[PDB]
Amino acid sequence: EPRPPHGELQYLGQIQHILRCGVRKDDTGTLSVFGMQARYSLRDEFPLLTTKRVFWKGVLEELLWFIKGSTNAKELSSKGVKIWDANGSRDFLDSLGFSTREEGDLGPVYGFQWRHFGAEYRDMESDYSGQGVDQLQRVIDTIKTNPDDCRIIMCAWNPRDLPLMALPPCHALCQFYVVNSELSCQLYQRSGDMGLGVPFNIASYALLTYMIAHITGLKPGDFIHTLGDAHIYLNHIEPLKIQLQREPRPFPKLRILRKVEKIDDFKAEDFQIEGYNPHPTIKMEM
Amino acid sequence: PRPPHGELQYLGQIQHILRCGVRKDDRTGTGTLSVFGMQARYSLRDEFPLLTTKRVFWKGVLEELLWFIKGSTNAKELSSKGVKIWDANGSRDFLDSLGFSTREEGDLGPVYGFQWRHFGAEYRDMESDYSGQGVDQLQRVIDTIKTNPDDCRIIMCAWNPRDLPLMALPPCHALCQFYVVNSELSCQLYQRSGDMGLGVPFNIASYALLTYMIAHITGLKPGDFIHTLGDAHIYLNHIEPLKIQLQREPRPFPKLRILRKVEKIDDFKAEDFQIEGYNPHPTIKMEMA
Ligand SMILES: Nc1nc2c(c(=O)[nH]1)N(C=O)[C@@H](CNc1ccc(C(=O)N[C@@H](CCC(=O)O)C(=O)O)cc1)CN2
Ligand SMILES: [Cl-]
Ligand SMILES: [Cl-]
Repeated sequence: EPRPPHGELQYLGQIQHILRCGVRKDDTGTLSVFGMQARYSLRDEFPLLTTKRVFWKGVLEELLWFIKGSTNAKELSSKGVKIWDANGSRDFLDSLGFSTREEGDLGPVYGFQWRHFGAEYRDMESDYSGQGVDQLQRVIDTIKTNPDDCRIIMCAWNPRDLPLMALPPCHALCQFYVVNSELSCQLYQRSGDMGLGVPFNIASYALLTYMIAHITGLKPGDFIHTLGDAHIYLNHIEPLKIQLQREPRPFPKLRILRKVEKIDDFKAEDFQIEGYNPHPTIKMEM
Repeated sequence: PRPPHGELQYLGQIQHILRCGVRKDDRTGTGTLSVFGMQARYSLRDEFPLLTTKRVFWKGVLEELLWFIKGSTNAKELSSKGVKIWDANGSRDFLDSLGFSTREEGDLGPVYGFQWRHFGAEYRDMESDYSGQGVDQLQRVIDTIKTNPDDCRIIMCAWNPRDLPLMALPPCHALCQFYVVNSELSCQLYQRSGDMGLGVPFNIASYALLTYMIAHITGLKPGDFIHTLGDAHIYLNHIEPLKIQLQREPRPFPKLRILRKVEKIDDFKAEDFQIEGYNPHPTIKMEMA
C-alpha cells in the first residue's frame, strides 16, 4: 500500500515558493529567485510530471536529435516536434544578424556541443566527423572504465560559441556520478522557465541518465536539478495556481525494450512509458 | 519547514556525509566518504561566512583571492606572501606524477588566475606574457553588472575541456553565476568536487569575499552566496577532527569591512579589508591530501 513522498512535491514546492517569495522584474514579466535544488529518484520510476500532461514525445525526439548531433530545427520538426522551430525561422535568424544562414540553422547548440565540442561551427549541413571533443562518448567511456572519476562533466556553455547560437543554452553543465552500480546526474541550469520548460527539462535529463545507465550496464540513481535563475512568467501564475491544487499520481515507469550497445543506436521505438496517468494538459503561452 | 541558516548548513552536510556517505578511494589513496549533490545558501547581508566552529586562515583566504585576481598561476608568488596551500600542488614530486617535467617548480597550469583573466587563450608557462589574450571574464562580469544588471548570463567559467590535458590539478570549481535584484548581488558556485574538511570552509569564505569585492566595485549590496556541490567527500583521516568540530556550538559570523572606496577590482590590497568580531573556536589541524 503506502507510497514514498512523491518526487513531484519538490517541483510544486518550488512553484509555491516562487509565488510566495520571488521578486518581480521583466525580461512579459517574471517572479524570480536565484539558486534552487531538487532531487528526483530514478530507481524504479521515471519523473514525468503528473499534475499536467507533459509532452513525452517531444522530450524523446529532442534528445535523439541532440545525440544525432543535429543543429537543424527542421530535422526535429519533421518528427512532429515544433519546439525549436521559431528559433530557426527566417526573421528570428535575421533579427540576430544571421542573414546568410539557411532556415533551421540554430548554430552550435546542444547537439553540436555534446558531439563536437570546440570545433569550428560553419553551418548546419557541414560534416564534423572527428572534429571537436565528443564529450558524450568520453563520458560513457569513463563511466565504464573509472566510475569513481569526479570529473565526469559534459559542458554546453561555451563562451566562444554564444554569439553564433540562435539561443543561449538554458543548461550549462551535467556532472555524472556512480556509487554501488548506480548512475546519478546533476544538471546546472543557469535559467529555468518554471511553468513551461522545467517539467520538460526534468524529463530530458532523467531520460539521458536512463540511456547512459543502459549502455554502461548500470542502474539509474538520482537526477539532481540545480537552478540558477528560476522564474515564473506572470501569464503562467493562474494556471500554475490551478496546477498546484491537483494531487500527484505515482510517477510512471520507463521500459527500454531491447539491449542497445551504443548511444547512437537508440531509436524512439526502444522506449515505453508505462502507467502514465496525468491530470489534463495545461497550456502555458510561450 | 524552516531551513538551517548560516554555519549550521555546513555542520549538517558534514554530519550527513559521516552518516550516509559511502566509502570510495580517490586519486591520492587516502579513503573518502562521499555523497553527490548538495546545496547551501550563505547570507552575506551584514555578516560574512567565515566558519566559527574552527579558526579559518583568513589571511590565507584574502591573499589567495588577490593572487587569482592578478592572473597568477605560480604557487611561488602566493607562497612568498606566507600562504602555502597551493605549494604541495606545484611541487616537483606532485608535478612529476602527471608527465609534467618540463614545467618548472610551482607552475600550476592554467588554473583560476589564468581562467578568470585570460579565458580561452593558449597557456604555455606561468611566466609567459598573456596581456591582450583570452577573455577577461572578471572584467566582463563587472562591466555587465554596471550596464545590464538584469542579464541572466553572467557566468564565469573555470572548466575548459580543451585545457584539461594541460593541467596538474583540474579546477575543483567549475563555474560562478552572478545575479542582481533590487541592487543586491548574489553568486552561485558550482563546485564539482569538494574536500569538505579542509577546502570547503576556505572555498565558502573565498567566493563570499569575491562577491563582496564585485559588490563594492559596482556599488551593490551583497545578497547570498549559494554553494552547490557535485561530489562531496570527507577524507577518512578527517573524521576524528570533524567529530571534534561538530561538538562545538557556532558563534555569530563576523562582519567584513572595506576600508576605502576602490575603483577597479585589481586595486584591492590585503590592507583594504578588515574582519571584525571574529570569535572562532581553536584551530583544528587537518592533513592535506
Ligand atoms: N585536498 C585538497 N587539495 C586542494 C584543495 C582542497 O580543498 N583539498 N583546493 C581547493 O580549492 C586547493 C587548495 N586549497 C586549500 C585550502 C586550504 C588548505 C589548508 O590546509 N588549510 C589550513 C590552513 C592552515 C594554515 O596554513 O595556516 C586549514 O584551514 O586548516 C589546503 C588547501 C588545491 N588542492
Ligand atoms: Cl563543410
Ligand atoms: Cl563612481
